[PDB]
Amino acid sequence: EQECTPGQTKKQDCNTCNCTPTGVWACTRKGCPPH
Repeated sequence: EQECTPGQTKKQDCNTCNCTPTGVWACTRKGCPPH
């Protein structure tokens, strides 16, 4: 119970942290898609 576990999606514009079986997410940083 750190903050997450399943796989919720983190809206951060241009990228996404995504959730994992351990809270800690993965945020990528490259560019933003067309709105």
